Amino acid sequence: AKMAFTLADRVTEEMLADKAALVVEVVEENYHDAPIVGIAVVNEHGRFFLRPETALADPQFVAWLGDETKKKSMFDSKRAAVALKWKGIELCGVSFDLLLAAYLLDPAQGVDDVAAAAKMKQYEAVRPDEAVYGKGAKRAVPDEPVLAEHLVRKAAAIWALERPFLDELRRNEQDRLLVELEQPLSSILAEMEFAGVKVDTKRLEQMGEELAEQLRTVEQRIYELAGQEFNINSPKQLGVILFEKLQLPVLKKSKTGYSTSADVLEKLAPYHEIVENILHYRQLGKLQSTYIEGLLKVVRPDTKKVHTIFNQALTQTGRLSSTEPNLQNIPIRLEEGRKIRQAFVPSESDWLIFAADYSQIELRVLAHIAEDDNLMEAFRRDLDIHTKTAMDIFQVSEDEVTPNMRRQAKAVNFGIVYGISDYGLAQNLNISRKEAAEFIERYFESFPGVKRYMENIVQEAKQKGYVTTLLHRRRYLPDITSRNFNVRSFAERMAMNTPIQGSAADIIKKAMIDLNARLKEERLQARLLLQVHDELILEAPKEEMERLCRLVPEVMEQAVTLRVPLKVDYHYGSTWYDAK
DNA sequence: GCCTGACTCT
DNA sequence: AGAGTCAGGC
Ligand SMILES: OC[C@H]1O[C@@](CO)(O[C@H]2O[C@H](CO)[C@@H](O)[C@H](O)[C@H]2O)[C@@H](O)[C@@H]1O
Ligand SMILES: [Mg+2]
Repeated sequence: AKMAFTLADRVTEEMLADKAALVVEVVEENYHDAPIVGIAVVNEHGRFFLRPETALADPQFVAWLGDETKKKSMFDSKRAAVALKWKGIELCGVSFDLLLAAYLLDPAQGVDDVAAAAKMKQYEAVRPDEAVYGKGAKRAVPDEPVLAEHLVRKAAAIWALERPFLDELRRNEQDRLLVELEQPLSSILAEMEFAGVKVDTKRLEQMGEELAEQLRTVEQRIYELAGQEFNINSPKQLGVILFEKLQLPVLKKSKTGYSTSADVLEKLAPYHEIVENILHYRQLGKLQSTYIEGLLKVVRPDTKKVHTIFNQALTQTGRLSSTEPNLQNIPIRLEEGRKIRQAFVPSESDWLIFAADYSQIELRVLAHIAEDDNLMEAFRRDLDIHTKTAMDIFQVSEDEVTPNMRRQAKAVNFGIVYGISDYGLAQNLNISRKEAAEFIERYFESFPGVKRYMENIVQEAKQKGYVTTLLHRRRYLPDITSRNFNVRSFAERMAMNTPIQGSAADIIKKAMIDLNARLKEERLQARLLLQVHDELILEAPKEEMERLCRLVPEVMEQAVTLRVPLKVDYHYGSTWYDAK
């Protein structure tokens, strides 16, 4: 059965109505500078398919695309907006994005095409993209009649589905979350991705060469100490060398044999010199394969920029993710790895990189939502939260907090945030379950409000079926009623963690929106380049630094008002590395 | 081609 | 707790 539509060869006025479902199809997973393979419009006057070489060269269609008062309903408008930016065309007036609507209604559905969103409301008159385009090697744009019918069915689905999605969003009290947060954020992310980040490829290559030399040296030491050559990057081959040839103790096994995970290796270190060398080899090898070679693979040779894609409709807690490359996991913890950041530079001469980050946003959020008196007071005094947590758990003065005590209190703070469990904490601090339970017990004695919150949120998740964040993002937790201890326990941790991690995600998203508006009002040339969960990275003329130093922290700090202050630290420099 | 297990980040 | 990428290997 084949849906009726006009296969148009020229644009007409009735295609330019002030309300329409719009499909601007980009089949390449990475949409940066990618082809647009077809366009479909469904509105009051009918259903239309347009070839892109026709539509995009029509002045009236382009004018309609960029006219803010002509409203469009779409799926994944950021994909279209970005593909259109590369062609020098502005997309405006997108008042409804079905991908973002589906994501807000239930992030666990993993909706990634119109068909999956449609299935949520018993609408099935549209094919999954994978059925049409195929998968992997055999992936391909089909012939025009098939392609056209597909885009029109997607448009028609968007047209039919807008009202029930908005209606449910409204009952969820998530209508503003879509309209005033996620959709405006989607435009901001499109600009960030399109702007891209400049890479000093010569610097990267130099680092690659030094790395290659050190890798060879560690590699040869490894063969020396094992008394033979083998594939160090083969967990199978390595396990044989470690646990059979060298007789190292077996403390952990994988599902598939011996575990050679990094924490297993740390413990083995005192037995044989080879172990530290393997850890080092693996550190350097990760830098080499992923942050030199992999990174250089995705730099555009023409502009020396990388253009990540932020997935805004993926994570279960409302964070963004980043791909091709992932710019949210660039090394920082170890100095040799952190040097990778010297290769990320401003895109114009006499510009600098500026980075601002919230300090302890998750614990500040927890203090607000739990209304824990002790925790709120700690932030009101702007104390070192880890030292203060140690003072309370160990019942000592600040003077008596040793480094090991602070380290352990820090670890409990992590656990408390992730949904605390004696097992997870024990694993982390290399201690017994009974020991870990005493820590948690001491914690809850010092922060009774936090304990009440943990109990109350788990009950609420049971009662309601979901938990929510500050700005009404929602996560359903059906395993919270499971009679399987481990399944139920995962869900209980999720109930505890999600309002924390998710409310922190909400706050920085709102900061981003506020920041973008302030930058425009101030006519600054500064631009957002990246978000890394609790931090924003910008580039700007060196002449705007002093202004950004006052502006960016204030905007981020005032994004929401909590029972405790938000605090933002900031730095700038000639490279991302230097913005520290 | 998918999987596993290893690594990277907040 | 939440993510993404890579080499080895089936
Ligand atoms: O365009 C991003 C948007 O598309 C989806 C599918 O609807 O993901 C596709 O694009 C991502 C970016 O290239 C890929 O990582 C992903 O594999 C691909 O299916 C959504 O998940 C995402 O929000
Ligand atoms: Mg921070």
